[PDB]
Amino acid sequence: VRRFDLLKRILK
Repeated sequence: VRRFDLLKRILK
């Protein structure tokens, strides 16, 4: 819920 690509963002 607006989540899990946003940890595929923390690796960037």
